[PDB]
Amino acid sequence: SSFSGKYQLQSQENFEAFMKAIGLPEELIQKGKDIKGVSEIVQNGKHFKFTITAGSKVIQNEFTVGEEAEMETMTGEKVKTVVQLEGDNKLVTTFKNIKSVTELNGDIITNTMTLGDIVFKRISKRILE
Amino acid sequence: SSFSGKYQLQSQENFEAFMKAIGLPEELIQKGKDIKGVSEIVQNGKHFKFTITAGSKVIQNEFTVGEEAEMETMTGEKVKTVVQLEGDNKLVTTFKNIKSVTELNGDIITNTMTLGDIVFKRISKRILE
Ligand SMILES: CCCCCCCCCCCCCCCC(=O)O
Ligand SMILES: CCCCCCCCCCCCCCCC(=O)O
Repeated sequence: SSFSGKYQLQSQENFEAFMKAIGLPEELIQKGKDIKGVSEIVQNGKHFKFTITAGSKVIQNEFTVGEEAEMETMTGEKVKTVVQLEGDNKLVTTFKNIKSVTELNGDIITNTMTLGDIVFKRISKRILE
Repeated sequence: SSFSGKYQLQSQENFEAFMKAIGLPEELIQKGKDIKGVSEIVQNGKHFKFTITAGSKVIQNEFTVGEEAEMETMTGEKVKTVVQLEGDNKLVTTFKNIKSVTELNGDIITNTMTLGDIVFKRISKRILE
């Protein structure tokens, strides 16, 4: 129903493989690969504010689903894309050659990003406040 | 007694002036000044693990009070210093020309970093799980 919350990374798969494929330096990959931080989502209807802890970087993006928005990626590149809400619990977008699916089930968010044959998956749990 | 917990930044003073003084790139100052992230402390006796969200960077440091430690600073430089316990609720250290005081008051942490005539203050609040 609502994505709002603070989410603690629990586990992830193919962080190093994904970050290498998009061109992150090995130095940043090694620094960030073991960080299990907290991301925050604030949802207000179709409007979302994301404060994402991804490795050693914090990225803060904002968008209304269905509207074109400029979003900062891991590389620092700002891409223009549209994020759609599928049902009430799935955010889906494409940018460059990446497909991204953010799915909320109960208190668990599963983020799946697909680049070629690499499936980068993050599983995070809502902090119960 | 224990610093352990996750803390969300509530307010801060003189971020830009302090970051300019230590030489952070202007582009990182502008993107980081408005981020209100979550920092995590894990304390085991005199041993501390810090996962700090500062602006758009995540910094992970470990140390034992009273022992010389190698710590990463906001610029990425590693410094060697000793962190002391003042009382039971203050961590105090000096490195280069900076004095840092981390004070725990119930659910509030206040971090004060003095560089010459600039006092960079951060106030954070424990996330109640
Ligand atoms: C699409 C713009 C953001 C690009 C950053 C990609 C790195 C992973 C993003 C996953 C965040 C999705 C929200 C769930 C919480 C989390 O996994 O931190
Ligand atoms: C000693 C240098 C550590 C890294 C420098 C980053 C600058 C901000 C450090 C403040 C962290 C103090 C921990 C309390 C929680 C917080 O304020 O995030």
